[PDB]
Amino acid sequence: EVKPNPLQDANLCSRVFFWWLNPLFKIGHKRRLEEDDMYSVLPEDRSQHLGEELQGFWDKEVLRAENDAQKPSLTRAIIKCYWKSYLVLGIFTLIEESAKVIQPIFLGKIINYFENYDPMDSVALNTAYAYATVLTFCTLILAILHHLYFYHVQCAGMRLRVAMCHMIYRKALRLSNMAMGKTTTGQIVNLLSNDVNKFDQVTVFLHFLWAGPLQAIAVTALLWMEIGISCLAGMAVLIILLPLQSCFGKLFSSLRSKTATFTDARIRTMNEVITGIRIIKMYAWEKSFSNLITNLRKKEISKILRSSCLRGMNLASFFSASKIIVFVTFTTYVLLGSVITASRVFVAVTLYGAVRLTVTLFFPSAIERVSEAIVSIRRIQTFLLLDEISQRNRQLPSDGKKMVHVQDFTAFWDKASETPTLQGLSFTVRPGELLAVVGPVGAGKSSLLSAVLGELAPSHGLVSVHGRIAYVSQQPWVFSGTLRSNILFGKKYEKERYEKVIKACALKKDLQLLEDGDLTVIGDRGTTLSGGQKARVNLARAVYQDADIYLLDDPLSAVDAEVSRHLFELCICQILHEKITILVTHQLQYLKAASQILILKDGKMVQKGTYTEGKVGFQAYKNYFRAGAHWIVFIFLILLNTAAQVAYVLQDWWLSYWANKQSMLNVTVNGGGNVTEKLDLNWYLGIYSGLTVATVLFGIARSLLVFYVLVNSSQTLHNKMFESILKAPVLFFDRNPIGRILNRFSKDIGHLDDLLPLTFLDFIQTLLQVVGVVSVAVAVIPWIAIPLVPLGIIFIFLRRYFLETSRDVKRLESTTRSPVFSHLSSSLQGLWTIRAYKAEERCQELFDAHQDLHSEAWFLFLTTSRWFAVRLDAICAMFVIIVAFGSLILAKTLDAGQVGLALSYALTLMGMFQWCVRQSAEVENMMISVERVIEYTDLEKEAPWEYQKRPPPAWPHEGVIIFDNVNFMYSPGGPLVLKHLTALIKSQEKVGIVGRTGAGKSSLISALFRLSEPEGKIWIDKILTTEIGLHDLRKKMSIIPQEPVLFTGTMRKNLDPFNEHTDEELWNALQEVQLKETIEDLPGKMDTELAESGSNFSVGQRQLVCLARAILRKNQILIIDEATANVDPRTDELIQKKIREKFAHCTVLTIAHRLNTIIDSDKIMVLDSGRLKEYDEPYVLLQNKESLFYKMVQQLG
Ligand SMILES: C[C@@H]1CC[C@@]2(OC1)O[C@H]1C[C@H]3[C@@H]4CC=C5C[C@@H](OCCC(CO)CO)CC[C@]5(C)[C@H]4CC[C@]3(C)[C@H]1[C@@H]2C
Ligand SMILES: C[C@@H]1CC[C@@]2(OC1)O[C@H]1C[C@H]3[C@@H]4CC=C5C[C@@H](OCCC(CO)CO)CC[C@]5(C)[C@H]4CC[C@]3(C)[C@H]1[C@@H]2C
Ligand SMILES: C[C@@H]1CC[C@@]2(OC1)O[C@H]1C[C@H]3[C@@H]4CC=C5C[C@@H](OCCC(CO)CO)CC[C@]5(C)[C@H]4CC[C@]3(C)[C@H]1[C@@H]2C
Ligand SMILES: C[C@@H]1CC[C@@]2(OC1)O[C@H]1C[C@H]3[C@@H]4CC=C5C[C@@H](OCCC(CO)CO)CC[C@]5(C)[C@H]4CC[C@]3(C)[C@H]1[C@@H]2C
Ligand SMILES: C[C@@H]1CC[C@@]2(OC1)O[C@H]1C[C@H]3[C@@H]4CC=C5C[C@@H](OCCC(CO)CO)CC[C@]5(C)[C@H]4CC[C@]3(C)[C@H]1[C@@H]2C
Ligand SMILES: C[C@@H]1CC[C@@]2(OC1)O[C@H]1C[C@H]3[C@@H]4CC=C5C[C@@H](OCCC(CO)CO)CC[C@]5(C)[C@H]4CC[C@]3(C)[C@H]1[C@@H]2C
Ligand SMILES: C[C@@H]1CC[C@@]2(OC1)O[C@H]1C[C@H]3[C@@H]4CC=C5C[C@@H](OCCC(CO)CO)CC[C@]5(C)[C@H]4CC[C@]3(C)[C@H]1[C@@H]2C
Ligand SMILES: C[C@@H]1CC[C@@]2(OC1)O[C@H]1C[C@H]3[C@@H]4CC=C5C[C@@H](OCCC(CO)CO)CC[C@]5(C)[C@H]4CC[C@]3(C)[C@H]1[C@@H]2C
Ligand SMILES: C[C@@H]1CC[C@@]2(OC1)O[C@H]1C[C@H]3[C@@H]4CC=C5C[C@@H](OCCC(CO)CO)CC[C@]5(C)[C@H]4CC[C@]3(C)[C@H]1[C@@H]2C
Ligand SMILES: C[C@@H]1CC[C@@]2(OC1)O[C@H]1C[C@H]3[C@@H]4CC=C5C[C@@H](OCCC(CO)CO)CC[C@]5(C)[C@H]4CC[C@]3(C)[C@H]1[C@@H]2C
Ligand SMILES: C[C@@H]1CC[C@@]2(OC1)O[C@H]1C[C@H]3[C@@H]4CC=C5C[C@@H](OCCC(CO)CO)CC[C@]5(C)[C@H]4CC[C@]3(C)[C@H]1[C@@H]2C
Ligand SMILES: C[C@@H]1CC[C@@]2(OC1)O[C@H]1C[C@H]3[C@@H]4CC=C5C[C@@H](OCCC(CO)CO)CC[C@]5(C)[C@H]4CC[C@]3(C)[C@H]1[C@@H]2C
Ligand SMILES: C[C@@H]1CC[C@@]2(OC1)O[C@H]1C[C@H]3[C@@H]4CC=C5C[C@@H](OCCC(CO)CO)CC[C@]5(C)[C@H]4CC[C@]3(C)[C@H]1[C@@H]2C
Ligand SMILES: C[C@@H]1CC[C@@]2(OC1)O[C@H]1C[C@H]3[C@@H]4CC=C5C[C@@H](OCCC(CO)CO)CC[C@]5(C)[C@H]4CC[C@]3(C)[C@H]1[C@@H]2C
Ligand SMILES: CN(Cc1cnc2nc(N)nc(N)c2n1)c1ccc(C(=O)N[C@@H](CCC(=O)O)C(=O)O)cc1
Ligand SMILES: Nc1ncnc2c1ncn2[C@@H]1O[C@H](COP(=O)(O)OP(=O)(O)NP(=O)(O)O)[C@@H](O)[C@H]1O
Ligand SMILES: CCCCCCCCCCCCCCCC(=O)O
Ligand SMILES: [Mg+2]
Repeated sequence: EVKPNPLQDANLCSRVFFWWLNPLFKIGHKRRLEEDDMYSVLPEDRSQHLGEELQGFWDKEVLRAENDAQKPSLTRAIIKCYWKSYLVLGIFTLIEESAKVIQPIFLGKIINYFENYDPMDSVALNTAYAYATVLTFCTLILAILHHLYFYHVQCAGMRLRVAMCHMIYRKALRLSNMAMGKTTTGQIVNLLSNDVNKFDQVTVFLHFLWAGPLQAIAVTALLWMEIGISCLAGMAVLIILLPLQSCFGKLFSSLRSKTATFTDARIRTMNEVITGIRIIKMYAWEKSFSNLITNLRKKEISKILRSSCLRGMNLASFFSASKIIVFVTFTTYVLLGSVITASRVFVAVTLYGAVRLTVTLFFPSAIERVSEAIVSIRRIQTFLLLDEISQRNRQLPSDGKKMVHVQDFTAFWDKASETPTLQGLSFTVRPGELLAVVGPVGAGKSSLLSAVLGELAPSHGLVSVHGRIAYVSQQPWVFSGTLRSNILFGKKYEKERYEKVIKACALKKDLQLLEDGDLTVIGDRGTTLSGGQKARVNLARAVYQDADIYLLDDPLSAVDAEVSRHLFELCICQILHEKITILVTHQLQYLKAASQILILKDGKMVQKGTYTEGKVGFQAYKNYFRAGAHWIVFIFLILLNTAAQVAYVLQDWWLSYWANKQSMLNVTVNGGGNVTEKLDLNWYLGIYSGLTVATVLFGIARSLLVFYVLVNSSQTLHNKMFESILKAPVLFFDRNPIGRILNRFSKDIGHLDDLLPLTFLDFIQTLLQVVGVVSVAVAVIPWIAIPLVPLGIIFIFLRRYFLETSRDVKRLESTTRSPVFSHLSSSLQGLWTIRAYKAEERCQELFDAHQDLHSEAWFLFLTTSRWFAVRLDAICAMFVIIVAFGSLILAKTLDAGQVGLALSYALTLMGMFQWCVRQSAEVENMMISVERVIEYTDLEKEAPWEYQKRPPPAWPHEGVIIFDNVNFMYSPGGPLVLKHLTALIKSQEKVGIVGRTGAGKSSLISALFRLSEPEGKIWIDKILTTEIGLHDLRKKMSIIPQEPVLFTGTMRKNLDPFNEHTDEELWNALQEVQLKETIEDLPGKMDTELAESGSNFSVGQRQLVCLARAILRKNQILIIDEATANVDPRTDELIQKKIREKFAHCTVLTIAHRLNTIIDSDKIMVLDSGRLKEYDEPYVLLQNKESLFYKMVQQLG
C-alpha cells in the first residue's frame, strides 16, 4: 500500500513520545505535503470494519427492542459497542486525577522543609530532595502521559464518527421513495457535515463526568486537612461560579440570536447590491442602499458591542476568579484566629487553582458537549429509524422470460393520495420483443421506468420482472472517479467493446475532447463530461455492461441522429437484439423506429395501436490597530494590561510577602510570641483586600477596553469597505465573481466581529499570565534566567518546525472532507440507477475509500497536534524541574514565601503555556481575514461623485453630446471597440444618443450614465463630460436594463427611493402607465414589502415600473439597453403609444433584433466591426439600394 503506518511497528517508547512521526515532519520541512506523503489508516480503523461492527451492534439492539417491544435506542448500541475500550482510558483518567491532586501535597512537604530551615540538618535536606524527586516524577507523568491518553481518547471519538458515517450511508442507499420526498438531500448532507462532528468532541471530556465531581470532593478533603472549615468557604465561591457564569452564557446566546437576524438582513442586501451592482450604479441609487446598509450596520454593531461586553466580562471574571477564591478563604482563615504560614497558604493556592480549572472549564464543557452529542444521537437515530423502503425485496426469479403485466394497478408515489397516477394500464410483455413508449410526459413515464418495482409496487397489479435492469434516468448522472469507472461502473475492462462504443456510439469525439485521453480521470462529481456525454454514458453503461432490460428516459433525444441510427442498426436491432428497449421519444425518427406506442393521461391506458393505426506582516497588525483607536489609547491599553497582570501577581505576592514577613515574624513574633506583634489585621487585611479588588477592577477594565477597541476597529473597517466597494469600477465586479465579494463581506467580517476579538483578548491575557509566571520564577531565583535562554530559543525553533508542517496537514484535511459529502450527494442524485444496477456494494466501497482517505487526514492531524503538545509540555516540565531543584540546591538565600510562590506558579505554567501557544496559532491563522479586508479596503476607486464643476441647475439645456476621436479601451489593456464615433443630439430635445455593445452603449453611459472609459473628446451640452462628477452626471439619464431587476424593500422605495415625487404624482403616474389596477390589489398598497427580488411583479410589470420611475423622474432622455425588443407585446403596443404621448416626456432610442421595433425609429446607427460607417435615417437604408441595411435585411433578416 502507501507507506505503512509506523504506529503498527512502533514500540512503547516511540508511541508515548510520538517518535515515529519524526520522518514525516522531515519531508514536511523539505517540501509541500501531498496525499501521497500520507499514512494509511490502521487495519482496525478501516471504515468498513467499524461500519460492520456497529451494524452488528445496532442490528442486535433493534432485534432486542423488537423482542421487548420498545423504541430502539442508538445510545444503548453505542455504549454496548465502545464501553470496554473506554473504561480502560477512564482508568488512566483516574491516574491523572490522582497525580494532579497529590502534587500539591509534596509541594507542601518541600515548603514545610523551607519553613523549618536548619543548615546543619543533612537528613532534612535529603528528605526534601526525595520530596522534590517525587514532585518531578508526578509532573512528568502528568506531561507525557496525559498526552498519550488524550490521543487515544480522540482516536476513540474518530472511530465513532467514522462508524456513524458508514451507518448513515448504508441507510441512505436503502432509503425509500416517499421517505426521499419527506427528507430532502440537504438534511442528509447536513447530517454528515455538522451533526456527526459532535462525536469528535464529546469523547474528549466524557470521562470528566465522573472525574470532575470526584476530584473536587478529594480536593475539598485535602483542603480541610490543611486549613479546616475555612477551606469550605473558598469552595463555596467556586460552586457559585458554576451557575452564574452559565446563566450569563444563556443571556449571551439570546443576544447572539438578535445579531444573527440583522446580519442576515444585511447580507441579503449585500447580495442584492453585488449581483445587481451594474443596475445600482446605472440608476444613481447609491444613496438609498448606502443609508440602508448604514442603519443595518449601526444596529448590528450595537448588538455586537453588548454581546462583546458580556463576553469580556466573562473573561475578566475567570481571570480574577482565583484571587477572589483565595481572598475569601484566607480572610475567613485569618478572621477565625489562625496564623498563616507559607506551606499551608501555597498548598491551598495550588489545590484551589487545580480544582477551579477543572470545575469551571472541563465539567461545564463536558456537560455541554454531552448534551450536544445527545441531541445529535437523537437526530441521527430518528434518521436511522427513518422509514426505509418497505423492504426492498431481492428481485423475483429472473427465469429467462420477460413476462411483465399490469392489470388495474392503483399504487403511486404516495399511496394515501386518491388521485390516480397510473391504472387502466394493462398489458403483457413477452421475452425478446422490442417495445418503445412514446408520448407526452403525462404522469407516468417515470412509473414505467420504475416498473422495476421502483416506486410502483403493485397494490393490485402483478409484474414478474425477470432479467437484469439497465435504467437511464431523465437527468443522467456521473459519479466521482475515473472515466473508466463511470463508463465501466464496476465492469471489467473490455477493450474491444470499449472500442465498439467509441466507434458505433461515436465516443471518439470525447476521446479527443478529454485532456488526458483514455486514462482521463473523471473530474469531481463527474464534471469532465457534458450532457450528451452523461446521457450517452448512461446508455453506454447499459449496453456495454451487457444488461438484459433497458429502461431509457429519452436518451436518444439528447444525442444526435448519427449515434441513434448506429444504435438501432448495430445495437437495438443487432447488439440489443434480445434486450428491453423502453424509449420515450418526440422526434419523427425514434417514433418510426418503434413498433408499439403507449400514450398516457391520468391513469387509464387509452390505447395500444401500431404505426399505420503565509504570515501577516507588521503592516497588517499596525493597520488593524490604528484602525482601532489612537495610539494614545493603545499606550493606555498596554499600561492597563501591565497593571492588571502586576496586580494579579502582587495579590499572591502579598500573600507570599505576608508569608516571608511572617517567616521572619515567626522567628521573632511567633516563637518569641510573648511580645505578640499581632499582625495588624486592619493594615494587612486592607492591603490584601485592596490588591484583590484592584486585580478584579483592572482585569474587567482591560477586557472591556480590548473588546471595545477591537470592535470599533471592525466597525470602521466595515464602513470603509462598503464606501470603497460602492465606488469600485464595474471592472472589479466583472473580474471578481459575486460569490467572492459576498464571502469577503460575510465570513471575514463575521470573524472580525465575533472570533478575532475574543481570541486576541484571550491570547493576550494568557501570554501575560505566562510572562508573570516566568518573571516570578526569575525574580525568586535569578540564576533561573541562565537555563531559560536556551529553552525558550528551542521553543521558537520547535514552533516553526511544527507550523511549517501543521498548516499543510490542516489544509489537506479540508480538501479531503468535501469529497465525502459530494459522494453522498452523488448517491442521492442517482439512487434509482444505483438500485437498478444492484451496485450497492460498489458504492459502499467507494464511500469507504473516501472516508478512509479522510481518516488518514484526521489521524495525521490528531497525531501531529499531539506531537507538538508533547514537546511543549516536556519543555514546561523541564522548567518545573529546574525551578524546584535550583530552589533546593541553594535554599540559603531563599525563604519560604518566595519558594512557595515560585513553585506554585511553575506548577501552573503548563496549562497556561499550552493555551497561549494554541491561541497564538489560531490568531495568526485567522488574521488572513484581516489581510483580505485591508485588501478590499484599498482597491482602486473611480472619480468622485461631484468634482468642482457643479453646473447651475436646469443643466440639460441642450442634451448635445458628441464624440471626437475616441479610441475605446473596454478594459485597460483590452480590445478596441469604438474609434471616432461622431453622433449629433440637438438642444432641449426629446432626442437621444445610443451605441450598442455593453461598452459602446456604455460609452454613451460614460458620457452620461458613467460606466465605461472612453478616451476621446466628448461634448455633453457643449461641455466635456469629464468635468462633471459621477452622480451629477448620472442624474439626468433614464434607462431600462435587459432584465429590469427588482430590489427587496418597501414598494415605496422601489418606485422612488429618493422621494422626489408627491403622492398624487405616483397615483396618477401609475394610472397613466396603467399599473394601478395591479398595484391597488397589492396588500401593501404603496409601502408593500416585495418578495425575493420582486417575485410578485411580472417581468412586464418590472420593465413597466422602471419606465414609470423614469416618467416620475421626468428626464429628457432614456436609453433602452437593447430592450425595445425584449418587450412583452402588450407593452410593445404600450411603448409605441408611450413614445407617441406617454414617454413623450422621455426620449427612447430603439436598437434591437426585433425589426418591427426598429422600423419606427427615426435614426439607425449602422456599425461594422463595431464602427459607424454610415449615419442617416432608416428609410433610405431599408430598401434594396443600400449597403449594410440591405445585408441585414437579406442574410440577417
Ligand atoms: C504516587 C505515590 C503516592 C505515595 C508515595 O509514592 C508515590 O509517595 C511517596 C512519598 C515517599 C516518602 C518520601 C520521603 C521519604 C524520606 C526518605 O529519606 C530516606 C532517609 C535515609 C536516606 O536514604 C537516611 O538519611 C525515606 C523514604 C520516605 C519516607 C518516602 C517513603 C515512600 C513514600 C511515602 C512514597 C509513597 C508510597
Ligand atoms: C459537602 C461537601 C462534600 C463532603 C465534604 O466536603 C464538603 O464534607 C466535609 C465534611 C468533612 C469532615 C467533617 C468533620 C471532620 C472532623 C475533623 O476532626 C475530628 C477528627 C476525629 C473525628 O472522628 C477523628 O478523625 C477531621 C476532619 C473531618 C473528618 C472532615 C473531613 C472532610 C470532610 C469529610 C468534608 C467532605 C470532603
Ligand atoms: C454555603 C455556605 C457559604 C459559606 C459558609 O458555609 C457554606 O462558610 C462557613 C464558614 C462558617 C464559619 C466557620 C467557623 C466557625 C466556627 C465557630 O466559631 C469558632 C468557635 C470556637 C471553636 O473552637 C472558637 O474557635 C462558630 C461558627 C463559625 C464562625 C462558622 C459560621 C458559619 C460559616 C460562616 C459558614 C458559611 C455559612
Ligand atoms: C464564600 C461566600 C463569600 C461570602 C462569605 O460566605 C459565602 O464569606 C464568609 C466570610 C465570613 C466571615 C469570616 C470570619 C468571621 C469572623 C468571626 O468573628 C469571630 C472571630 C473570633 C476569632 O477570630 C473572635 O475574634 C465571625 C464570623 C465572620 C464575620 C464570618 C461571617 C460570615 C462570612 C462573612 C461569610 C460570607 C457570607
Ligand atoms: C454532581 C453529581 C455527580 C455527577 C452527576 O450527578 C450529580 O452530574 C450530573 C450531570 C448529568 C448529565 C448532565 C446533562 C445531561 C444531558 C441530557 O440530555 C439532553 C436532554 C435535553 C436536551 O434538550 C432534553 O431533551 C441527558 C442527561 C445528562 C446526560 C445528565 C446525565 C446525568 C449526569 C451525568 C449527572 C451525574 C451522575
Ligand atoms: C518591566 C519593568 C522592568 C523594571 C521594573 O519593573 C518592571 O522591575 C521592577 C523591579 C523593582 C525593584 C525590586 C526590588 C527592589 C529592592 C528595594 O531596594 C532596596 C530598598 C531599601 C533601601 O531603600 C529598603 O530599606 C526596593 C526597590 C527595588 C530596587 C525595586 C525598584 C523598582 C524595580 C526596579 C521595578 C522596575 C520598574
Ligand atoms: C509583565 C509583568 C510586569 C511586572 C512583573 O512581571 C512581569 O515584574 C516582576 C517584578 C517582580 C518582583 C521583583 C522582586 C521581588 C523581590 C523578591 O525577593 C527578593 C529577595 C532577594 C534576596 O536575596 C532575592 O533572593 C520577591 C519577589 C518580587 C516581589 C517579585 C515578584 C514578581 C514581580 C512583581 C513581577 C511582576 C509581575
Ligand atoms: C510598573 C510597576 C508597578 C509595580 C512595581 O514595579 C513597577 O513597583 C515596584 C515596587 C516594588 C517593591 C519595592 C520595595 C520592596 C521592599 C522589599 O523589602 C525589603 C525588606 C528589608 C530587606 O533588608 C528592607 O531592609 C521587598 C520588595 C518590595 C516590597 C518590592 C516588591 C515589588 C514592587 C511592588 C514592584 C512592582 C512590580
Ligand atoms: C501597585 C501596588 C501598590 C504598592 C504596593 O504594592 C503594589 O507596593 C508594595 C510595597 C510594600 C511595602 C514594602 C516595604 C515596607 C516595609 C516597612 O516599611 C516601614 C517604613 C516606615 C516605618 O519604619 C518608614 O517611616 C513597612 C511595610 C512596607 C511599607 C510595605 C507595605 C506594603 C507595600 C507598600 C505594597 C503596596 C501594596
Ligand atoms: C484601590 C481601591 C481603593 C480603596 C481600597 O481598595 C480599593 O484601598 C485599600 C487600601 C486600604 C487601607 C490601607 C491602609 C490602612 C491603614 C490602617 O491603619 C493605619 C494606621 C497607621 C499606620 O500604621 C496610620 O498612621 C487602617 C486600614 C487602612 C486605612 C486600609 C483600609 C482599607 C483600604 C482603604 C482599601 C480599600 C478597599
Ligand atoms: C494597590 C492598592 C491601591 C493602592 C494601595 O492599596 C492597594 O497600595 C498601598 C500603598 C501604600 C503606601 C505605600 C508606602 C507606605 C510607607 C510606609 O511607611 C511610611 C508611613 C509612615 C508615616 O509617614 C508610618 O508608617 C507605610 C505607609 C505607606 C504610606 C502606605 C500606605 C497605604 C498605601 C497608600 C496603599 C494604597 C491605598
Ligand atoms: C516582563 C519582564 C520579565 C523579566 C523581568 O522584568 C519583567 O523581571 C524582573 C525581575 C527583576 C529582578 C527582581 C529583583 C532584583 C533584586 C535586586 O537587588 C539588588 C540588591 C543590591 C545587590 O545588587 C543592589 O546593589 C537586584 C535586581 C533584581 C535581581 C531584578 C533584576 C531585573 C529583573 C530580573 C526583571 C526582569 C527584566
Ligand atoms: C545573563 C544573566 C543575567 C543575570 C545573571 O546571570 C547572567 O547576572 C549575574 C550577575 C550576578 C550578581 C553579580 C554580583 C553579585 C554580588 C555578590 O556579592 C558578593 C560579592 C563577592 C562574592 O562574589 C565579590 O567577590 C552577591 C551576588 C551578586 C548580586 C550576583 C547575583 C547573581 C547575578 C545577578 C547573576 C544572574 C543570574
Ligand atoms: C525538546 C526536544 C529537543 C529535540 C527536538 O524537539 C524538542 O528539537 C527540535 C529542533 C529540530 C531541529 C531544528 C533544525 C534543524 C535544521 C537542520 O540542521 C541544521 C544543522 C546546523 C544548525 O546549526 C548545524 O548543526 C536539520 C534538522 C534540524 C536539526 C531539526 C531536527 C529535529 C529537531 C532536533 C527537533 C527535535 C525533535
Ligand atoms: C487556563 N486557560 C485559560 C482560559 C481562557 N479563557 C477562558 N474562558 C473561560 N470562559 N473560562 C476559562 N476557564 C478560560 N480559561 C485555559 C486552560 C485550559 C483550556 C483547555 O480547555 N484545553 C487545552 C486544549 C483543549 C481545547 O480547549 O481545545 C489547552 O490548550 O489548555 C483552555 C483555557
Ligand atoms: N418524485 C415524484 N413524486 C411524485 N410523483 C412523481 C415524481 N416524479 C414523477 N412523478 C409523477 O410523474 C409525473 C411526471 O411525468 P413522467 O412520467 O416523469 O414523464 P417523463 O418521464 O418526464 N416523460 P419525457 O420527458 O417525455 O421523457 C409527475 O407529474 C407525477 O405524476
Ligand atoms: C510565550 C509564547 C509566545 C508565542 C508567540 C509567537 C512568537 C513567534 C515568533 C516568531 C514568529 C514567526 C517567525 C517566522 C516563521 C513563520 O512563518 O511562522
Ligand atoms: Mg417519467
